[PDB]
Amino acid sequence: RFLEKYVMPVAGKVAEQRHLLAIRDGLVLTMPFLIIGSIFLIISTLPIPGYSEFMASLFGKNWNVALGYPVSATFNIMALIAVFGIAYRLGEYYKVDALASGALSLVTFLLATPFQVAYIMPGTKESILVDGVIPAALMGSQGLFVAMIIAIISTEIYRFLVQKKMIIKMPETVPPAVTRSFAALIPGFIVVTVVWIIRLIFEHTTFGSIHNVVGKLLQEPLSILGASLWGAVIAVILVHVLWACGIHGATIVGGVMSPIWLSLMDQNRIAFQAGQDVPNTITAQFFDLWIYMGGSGATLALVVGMLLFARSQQLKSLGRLSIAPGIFNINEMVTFGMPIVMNPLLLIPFIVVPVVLTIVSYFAMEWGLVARPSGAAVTWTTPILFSGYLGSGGKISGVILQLVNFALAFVIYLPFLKIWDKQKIAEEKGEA
Amino acid sequence: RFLEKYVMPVAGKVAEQRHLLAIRDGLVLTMPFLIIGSIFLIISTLPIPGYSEFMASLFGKNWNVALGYPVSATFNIMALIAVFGIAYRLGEYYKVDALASGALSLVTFLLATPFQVAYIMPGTKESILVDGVIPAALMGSQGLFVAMIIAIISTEIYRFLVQKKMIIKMPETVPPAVTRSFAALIPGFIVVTVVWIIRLIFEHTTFGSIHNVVGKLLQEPLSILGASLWGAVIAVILVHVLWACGIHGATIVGGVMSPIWLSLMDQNRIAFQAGQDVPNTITAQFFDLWIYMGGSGATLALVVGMLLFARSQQLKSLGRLSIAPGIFNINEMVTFGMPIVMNPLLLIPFIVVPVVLTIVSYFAMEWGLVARPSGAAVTWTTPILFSGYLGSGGKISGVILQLVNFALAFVIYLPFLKIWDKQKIAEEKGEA
Ligand SMILES: CC(=O)N[C@@H]1[C@@H](O)[C@H](O[C@@H]2O[C@H](CO)[C@@H](O)[C@H](O)[C@H]2NC(C)=O)[C@@H](CO)O[C@H]1O
Ligand SMILES: CC(=O)N[C@@H]1[C@@H](O)[C@H](O[C@@H]2O[C@H](CO)[C@@H](O)[C@H](O)[C@H]2NC(C)=O)[C@@H](CO)O[C@H]1O
Ligand SMILES: OC[C@H]1O[C@H](O[C@H]2[C@H](O)[C@@H](O)[C@@H](O)O[C@@H]2CO)[C@H](O)[C@@H](O)[C@@H]1O
Ligand SMILES: OC[C@H]1O[C@H](O[C@H]2[C@H](O)[C@@H](O)[C@@H](O)O[C@@H]2CO)[C@H](O)[C@@H](O)[C@@H]1O
Repeated sequence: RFLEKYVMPVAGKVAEQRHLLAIRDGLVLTMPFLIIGSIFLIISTLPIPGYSEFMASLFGKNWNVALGYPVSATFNIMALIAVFGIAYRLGEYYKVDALASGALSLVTFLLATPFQVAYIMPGTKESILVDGVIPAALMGSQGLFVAMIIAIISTEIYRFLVQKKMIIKMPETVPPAVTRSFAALIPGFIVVTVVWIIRLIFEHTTFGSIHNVVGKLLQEPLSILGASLWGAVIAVILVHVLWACGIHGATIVGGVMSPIWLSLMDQNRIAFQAGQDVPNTITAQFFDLWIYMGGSGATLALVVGMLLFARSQQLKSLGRLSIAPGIFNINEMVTFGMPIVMNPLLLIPFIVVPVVLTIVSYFAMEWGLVARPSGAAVTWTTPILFSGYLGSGGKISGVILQLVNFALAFVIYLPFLKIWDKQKIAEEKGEA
Repeated sequence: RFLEKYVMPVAGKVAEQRHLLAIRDGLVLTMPFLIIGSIFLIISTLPIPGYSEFMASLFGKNWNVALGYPVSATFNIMALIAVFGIAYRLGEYYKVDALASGALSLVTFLLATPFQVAYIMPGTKESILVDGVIPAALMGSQGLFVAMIIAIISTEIYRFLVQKKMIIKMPETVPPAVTRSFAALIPGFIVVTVVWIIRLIFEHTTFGSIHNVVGKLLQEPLSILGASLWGAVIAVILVHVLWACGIHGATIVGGVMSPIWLSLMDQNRIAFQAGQDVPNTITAQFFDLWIYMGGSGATLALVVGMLLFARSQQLKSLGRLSIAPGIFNINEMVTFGMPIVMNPLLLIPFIVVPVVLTIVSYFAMEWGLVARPSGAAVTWTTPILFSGYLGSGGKISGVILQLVNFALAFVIYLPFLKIWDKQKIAEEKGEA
């Protein structure tokens, strides 16, 4: 409760920031997709004993290429969708035409990235080049850093222009569709012109693209801080001392760091679906499946410790009613019911348990004892045991990491919850 | 005024057809963009004396390449924009999640169009195959004819599932953003599973792909009817007998034809900026710039007449208050304001003059006497003389077709404009 005149005003200014908000929320537009694409991803890469052939007989030899189609349409397009989302949202926000702001930036994005791919002859400084081609790697996870930048730049200029009433003023008699279209025309024009001119500029620098300067000075070195151990710790430690103030750190931090956590995730995904070594430990589903187990503490453990050791009626019930939302990694019932939010005693293991589960989980995967995330974006709401297996692209070395973490949490919480249960049975006999 | 218990019910009912409406209004999203793209096009193609070289001196002998950037981000991205538009609208309609339905149909377009491009060295069956690319020829005009079939089919199925409550029931304490997503997760997944299959089928045919079967069976034949003289005369008649009932005929015919009218305008553009003879006569701007001159039916001519030969006190002040909007090709004040709309005097020239002007241009352009439309989509609101100039890519045989055309209307209207004015002074004196 006490150190809330230090964390909770800053936490409020961040969660209200319109730009991290616009990005954070707009990014949600991708989620159901990155999932749909993972059902196909992990139906074709599932390492079942008589599976690689099982499917071969029925379909054919290349039973595996079809199952790569949806993955193309979702995973290699993340930033395209994400660009609509973000602009559209920052659109709704500024009370401008959202449909417009969110298509303007679809267009703008494309304008920013070149419609051509160049093949080079190895160390010969000569080349051929395919044109009228949207490089489908500049759409994927490696571009949502420019998806942000340009969606935010476009929509921001776009709203400022309608708000400056710089607009085509169509006669009232003309249909309403007509009025809306021509309204946009002038801002729209000016926006593409700016982005265009921005391009031409980097078109004339060392880095030839927009995506390039942005990836060299931003996307790249930040992906580094991201897969850091300090990167995974400081994120997890922020994610929870936000919940502490009753905010949803998971989506708040998640919303800042996901442009990196799914870039890394994606890399792993590409390697995996080609029999290669999986490079990163820190992905999105790293935390989602090996740290955020019950929900936002290792809560699932705490909930089994109420359903097991809770003498009082107050908890024996809270744990009776919150294995379900817990089993699926949803925990509002606990953080807010126990409560854990703003609760001195319980807040201790609530912050500690995830760092201790991050450090552990982290190393297990480096030491190579425990598999890495395959990169299949399995959703944050996946039952603890099926989650670990499927997150390692079908590697049981991941199930044992969870059973391990589960056990670790179940013991760090236990003594803390005993101390609560006892405080609770006290006032439950109206003790004062 | 009597045969309007024959078409008045036919018209009205098509205007409320939910798919032709989704399409009609979805395409309006691509509009302002081609207007924007075209401003760049018609800059870097201006055949003005002492220009092509003047610019080359200031930026480089390679300047035309940059002004082809905005063009690629608009024109070559029609269908990609128009899938969102149609799917959204058609979703807005069914009162479902539009952002969803729209972002879903965009993902479904890209799923149905393959990320390979195949090149071939004639004769030798020698080839090179590029993976990881979106064929920009397919996001352009050549696609919007499947953009429809994919938005419609994808949205139709989508709302169906959502209405049957085939969704994921998330806990009520869980954030509303979390609730909206999984809500979509099942329908969305089923949706792609469908279209995906609809692909794997044609990837087993003489067609090989979706973009192909659709091109051959639908987009190619309907394209030739559209470029036909009848196709530019049944369509222009349809547009005016439809105003003869008070409905926006252009908007109706348009949003039902334009998937063809603006394929022809793209393939006039493909040629134009590669210095070739522009193939088709009939494009979107064939009508807007040479036929629909004042608005509904060379209305500008009939209006001019009122400013010149204004016997009555009313037609004199109607004219005084409708060349302003007439100049810009809006003519509501006239169609509805002196009631051409259901009146059977003014309706005679209202319907004829267009269908005249159409032939007196479809031949003027086949007889090579007048320049075909460059294919720069210049907006229908562009004033008369400049229109014929820019609409031809700077050729003057366009500024003349107008003059002859606007002259020609003036003398099919003048007799009626007189007859009417006659009536209006009588009933304004107190006579008969
Ligand atoms: C759609 C969406 O934004 N999903 C994710 C969040 O819901 C999720 O946070 C988790 O949400 C649950 C309900 O709101 C919470 O009970 C749960 O505690 C919470 N997880 C944490 C660590 O706080 C996270 C998952 O990483 O991010 C969003 O993407
Ligand atoms: C955005 C849009 O739908 N534009 C086009 C129409 O505006 C246009 O019709 C023209 O609109 C004006 C206002 O409603 C009218 O005054 C004018 O008479 C009218 N012209 C005709 C022939 O109806 C047409 C242009 O092709 O179709 C729409 O697409
Ligand atoms: O503190 C040593 C620690 O690591 C061991 O070996 C590791 C090594 O330390 C790492 O550098 C890693 O990258 O490679 C080795 C694993 O293959 C042991 O794995 C471990 O038991 C030991 O405690
Ligand atoms: O009625 C004759 C008409 O055509 C003339 O020559 C045309 C010809 O008719 C067409 O077949 C066309 O394809 O080629 C010619 C056009 O260059 C004249 O051009 C024309 O003046 C005349 O009215």
